[PDB]
Amino acid sequence: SMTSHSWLCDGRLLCLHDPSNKNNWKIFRECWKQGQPVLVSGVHKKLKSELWKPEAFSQEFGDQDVDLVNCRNCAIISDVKVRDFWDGFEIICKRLRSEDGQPMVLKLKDWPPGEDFRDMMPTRFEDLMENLPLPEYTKRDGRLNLASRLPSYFVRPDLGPKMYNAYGLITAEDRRVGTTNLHLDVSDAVNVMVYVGIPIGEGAHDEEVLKTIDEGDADEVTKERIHDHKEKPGALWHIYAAKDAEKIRELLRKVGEEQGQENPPDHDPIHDQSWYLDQTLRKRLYEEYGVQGWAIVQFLGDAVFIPAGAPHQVHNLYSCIKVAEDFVSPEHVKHCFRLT
Ligand SMILES: CCOC(=O)Cc1ccncc1
Ligand SMILES: [Cl-]
Ligand SMILES: [Cl-]
Ligand SMILES: [Cl-]
Ligand SMILES: [Cl-]
Ligand SMILES: [Mn+2]
Repeated sequence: SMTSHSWLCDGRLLCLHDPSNKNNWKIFRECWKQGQPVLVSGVHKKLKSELWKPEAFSQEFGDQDVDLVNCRNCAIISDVKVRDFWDGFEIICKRLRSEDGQPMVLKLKDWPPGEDFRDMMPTRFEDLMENLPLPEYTKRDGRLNLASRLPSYFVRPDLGPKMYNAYGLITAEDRRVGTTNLHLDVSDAVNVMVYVGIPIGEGAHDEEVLKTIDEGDADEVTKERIHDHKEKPGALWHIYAAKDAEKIRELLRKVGEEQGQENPPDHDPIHDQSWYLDQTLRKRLYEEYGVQGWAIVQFLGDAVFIPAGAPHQVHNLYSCIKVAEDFVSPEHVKHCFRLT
């Protein structure tokens, strides 16, 4: 039977089932006020699927100059063509190779650049903005989005949306690496999975994906979406409540010291965006500091709602195209205020 919602993370995470249900706000706002993330499934079924394919981006934009990042060592690949990224997205035999002769796991940096998404891609902009869930919160002019309404005493988000394009991590060693390291954002955001690319040539990398989800602390109900419904898993997230950010900084200062980093006692390891919490670090955070997070697997068409101030990290399981919009809900406006 169709139902309005269900729960993940053993009851701790709301999952809304119909992205365009006009009554979603009634269920959403109780969980959101408590500082929880929220998942909304099914957004892919609302979009024009031909606008969100890797081959389209390569054909239309391939001659643009860009920088890439090597996810394994954070090295910058400077001034290459955007087609050099897109043509290796799924076909492993086309990827740029490291000195060791292995295909690299790459992230496309700052593309489209700054605020240029709407000017560069007007049809994609319209397709995304008209199908975002919780539109009173997420649309630029929604009634519960304060972004356009606040004075300079508040940090205002840039005009969006922003795209996050990166290959999947592959090996046992890659399990300890981020696509994106732990950080936080002073505005709320909604992040939509618009495409998942499951590669070929090295096609059988499915068993290491199960061990990553299992060791990532994914709940038993999340594991059923793979084995029973055959949905495409894109990325593993860890999100932490905004109230736990300082305890996380204390853990990362202690580990920085143990590893022989030489850091002033007040430096900010979350703002530095230099850490990925692997299985060892997530267990130490729980045991030593009493902090529990949310382990979320984002499938094709899932929208992840990230509360302002909440630390989060992302580990792509397969190649992903994600598009995110920032907003300022009244529930979390304190996080962007510039005083006390
Ligand atoms: C969108 C998921 O893909 C990422 O790169 C992670 C990302 C998500 C949230 N904040 C920054 C980056
Ligand atoms: Cl809060
Ligand atoms: Cl477009
Ligand atoms: Cl709404
Ligand atoms: Cl990062
Ligand atoms: Mn973020």
